[PDB]
Amino acid sequence: NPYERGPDPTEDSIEAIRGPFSVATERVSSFASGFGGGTIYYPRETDEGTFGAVAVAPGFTASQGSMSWYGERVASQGFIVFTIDTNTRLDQPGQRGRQLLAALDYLVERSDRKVRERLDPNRLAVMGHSMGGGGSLEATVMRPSLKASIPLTPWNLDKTWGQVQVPTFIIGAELDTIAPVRTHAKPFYESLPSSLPKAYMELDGATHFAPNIPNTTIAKYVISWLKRFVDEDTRYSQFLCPNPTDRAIEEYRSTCPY
Ligand SMILES: [Ca+2]
Ligand SMILES: [Cl-]
Repeated sequence: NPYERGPDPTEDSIEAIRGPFSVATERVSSFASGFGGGTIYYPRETDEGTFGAVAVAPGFTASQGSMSWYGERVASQGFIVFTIDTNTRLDQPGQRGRQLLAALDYLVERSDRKVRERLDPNRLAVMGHSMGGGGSLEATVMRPSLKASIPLTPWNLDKTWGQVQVPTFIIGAELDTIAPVRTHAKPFYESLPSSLPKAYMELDGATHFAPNIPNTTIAKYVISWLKRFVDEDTRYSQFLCPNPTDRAIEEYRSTCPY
């Protein structure tokens, strides 16, 4: 597998705050067409080859600051990470899905050459918090060629996602009162096809804002999910299959094995 990057993982390496790659950033102006700009995090070393990318959307009334900590933590594992702002803070999930796609198109078509020369434009993923998690879902129905989708405590009025054909990893917060897992996260998960590579992880005790705070349980499995499906890196299957059972996890569902 020529998409493999970094040394073989271990239980400890997927929990590391700082991965094997050193990280740099490129700021993207608010004036970009199709989304509210953002920050591109990328691996600095080029000697292992190019990397896939993930665009990351904030939630309703939130800004890219709520999603900042994913930038270095994930990019240092060998990914290009793009934490974006939305056109307005009040944009709905659908718009966020569109804007996630414009952010990835920007990476591919117009980003600085330091980014573009490190990029594999065919290996792309979406991730989002809350309404941005809804956006992550929306994005995959808009662009089925995406490699992965990670909706974080997602929020969406549309509860059926039977048409999704992108490997989807949904993360819920047990006590989430803004996007209750019973009417968002779990209906979304159980609606994805049983034949789709997919997963639900519910964080014990967590509230809606758990994804905005550095969380080793979130990070380790977000990284595994992106490695396994953006890189097709089966070295990371061990952490995804069978169901992880960390003390921090209230519940986990999956269609293992992939
Ligand atoms: Ca704009
Ligand atoms: Cl909450």
